Amino acid sequence: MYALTQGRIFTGHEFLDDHAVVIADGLIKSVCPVAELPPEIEQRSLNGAILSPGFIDVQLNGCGGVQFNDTAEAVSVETLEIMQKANEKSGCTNYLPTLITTSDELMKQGVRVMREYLAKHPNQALGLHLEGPWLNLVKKGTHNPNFVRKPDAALVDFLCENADVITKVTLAPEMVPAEVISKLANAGIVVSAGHSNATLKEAKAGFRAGITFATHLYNAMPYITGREPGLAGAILDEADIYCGIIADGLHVDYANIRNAKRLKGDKLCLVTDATAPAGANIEQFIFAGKTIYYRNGLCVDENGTLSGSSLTMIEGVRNLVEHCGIALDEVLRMATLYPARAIGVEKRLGTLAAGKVANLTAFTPDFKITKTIVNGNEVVTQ
Amino acid sequence: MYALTQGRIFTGHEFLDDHAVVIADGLIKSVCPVAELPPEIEQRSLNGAILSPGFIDVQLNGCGGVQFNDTAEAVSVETLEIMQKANEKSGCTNYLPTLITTSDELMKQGVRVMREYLAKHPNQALGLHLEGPWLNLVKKGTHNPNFVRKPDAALVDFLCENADVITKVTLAPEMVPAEVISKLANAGIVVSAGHSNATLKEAKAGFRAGITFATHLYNAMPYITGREPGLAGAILDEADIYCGIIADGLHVDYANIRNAKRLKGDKLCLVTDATAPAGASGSSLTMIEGVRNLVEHCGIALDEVLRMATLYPARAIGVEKRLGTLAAGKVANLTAFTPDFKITKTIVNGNEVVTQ
Ligand SMILES: [Zn+2]
Ligand SMILES: [Zn+2]
Repeated sequence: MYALTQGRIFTGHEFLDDHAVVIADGLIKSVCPVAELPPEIEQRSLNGAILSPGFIDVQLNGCGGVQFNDTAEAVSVETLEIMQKANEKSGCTNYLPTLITTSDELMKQGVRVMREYLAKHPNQALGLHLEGPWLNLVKKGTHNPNFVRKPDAALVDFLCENADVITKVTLAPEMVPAEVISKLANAGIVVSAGHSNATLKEAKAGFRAGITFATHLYNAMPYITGREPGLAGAILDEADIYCGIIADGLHVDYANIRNAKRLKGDKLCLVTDATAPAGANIEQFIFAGKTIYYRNGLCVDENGTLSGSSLTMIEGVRNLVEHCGIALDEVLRMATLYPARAIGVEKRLGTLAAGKVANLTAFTPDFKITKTIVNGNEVVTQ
Repeated sequence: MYALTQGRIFTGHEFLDDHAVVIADGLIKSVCPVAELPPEIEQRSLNGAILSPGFIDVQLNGCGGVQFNDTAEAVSVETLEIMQKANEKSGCTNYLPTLITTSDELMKQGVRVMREYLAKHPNQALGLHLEGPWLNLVKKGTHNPNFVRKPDAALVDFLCENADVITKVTLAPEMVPAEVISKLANAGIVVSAGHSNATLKEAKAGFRAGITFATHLYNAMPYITGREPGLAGAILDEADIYCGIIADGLHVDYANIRNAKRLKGDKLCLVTDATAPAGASGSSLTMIEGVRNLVEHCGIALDEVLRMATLYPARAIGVEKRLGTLAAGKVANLTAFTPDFKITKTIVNGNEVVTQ
């Protein structure tokens, strides 16, 4: 047992000064004023850094130089181990390894690997985020067009049967029967609308069937016209729909993010949707059979096509703060509480409270990580 | 003088249930509890209708079978008079006749005609709304590409010289020098961005040069995309920018209007952008219809909807000192309607011109 002290603490609901967070047995024992601590308890100074719950990234394809995609060799427990350690250096203690449209074979392999990972590393990579393959070719992005396909009943049932390791599935509502959505949803899986060219009507039909989330707002969605709001327009006007947004300033112009935050309120979650180069130092990487060069801090292919993100959660936090006029506290919620409630793990992860898992991170005013704690153990010290 | 009583009174800032409005000498003399009314003044019952400042439509090309466009015969004081009477029936007491991109000659005639109308009719058609010709062909909509053109010193100066009868000018910011925008604005003209394919950056440059309004949001503008906000995204993100929106459920999906109202706050104005058919594609919206649509389909409170049709447009074009609210000294232009949005009474300069 020990307690973090001497620094601003963000519980997820407010900032506390002259307070302490007592951690013991991998959980947060309590939050109290530094005054109510028995002098003999081990005290670890924050050195004036802001303490926050660990960041939760609900959409991440890869980082730390690797990717949980494409090959059978990549889709492995070690990739998840490498990805986890990379995120931690960025204050991200939890994430959803995201596997994009590929073969049923690789999909089934992902499930086994995730399950294998869960049996070794607790409260870290929470579960699978299957992005695809039931998408719309027109908004396929970088996905392999050969794997974009209609949903097979058997594959659908397979997913429901394995909902215990599948946190979320992104599909194009106008490309799937309502039943599939309702099926996956009733199985306990978060169904999100994305890589879709759905009209407003199709989007709303997608929500009524059970979709409760939207993947990277504005990206791989119809443009917004006066007469046809499209899926993005629809997500904006639907109060209860949660949605992620990539805040690197490249995928979404900051004005669009500010507009989205005003309309989404407490339903907008920060995501990185990052790839291999994030939290690493590589020149390029392969994906969907294409070479994505990491040229000038940008992931672009030979055509000049922006083909990926290298954002990290602290960076996203920093950008939302200084470029989008969102106060730090609300931004912190966008990286913890909100995504936690969006995937249903707020019972134990989105905030700093008694009984919650001891996953935290600390950073200085200039947004530099100084600490990352996982299951009570300090894994990052800078 | 007379007093309007027995009905809900919306001043522009609040509803009053047991009050009255006294009209005299074409002005609103006072708003007071019915029990404070001078016993001598004639009392006229609203019969339970809702009384409100007269609607102000800042973008109208035609109505009542006529149009203030195209021909030298149409751009006339008579057309303006016909449009006014037709507007009065749908609760609209003020409007900006809108002349779309055409020749310099027709523009000059429009200006002359507006001045002659003004010397004869006060507090009615307020001033000219010149939509074009400095537009972007990509977003010319129904505008004649042959007349869409760049601004030349001569035209610019003529408009500035006639700022007093020209209320607004719609232009594509990315198609004109910043100096042209500032020239118009400094002359007192409301410069509005419209029929533009402007990027967010070009839109912002326009605002800094003096643009303070945007014509029919979402229409004849770049479609919004994550990486390309365009003029529309910029307007939504710019708090000080006023803008009109067509609420017929056809030009703009109601969902976009809701997203728009939430981001624009008190800067969103209801407009019809109506044409000939309105009175008796294109728009045939009337202001009272737009009010009904906004309330029943956009989840906006009636009082806020009523402001979108009076106070806001009034402030957008700088006539709030005499119009837009039911308060002492303001011009007596009002309209009354039943809860189901049927006009029962319209008053202009204190005179009841509509009785139903
Ligand atoms: Zn995607
Ligand atoms: Zn127009």
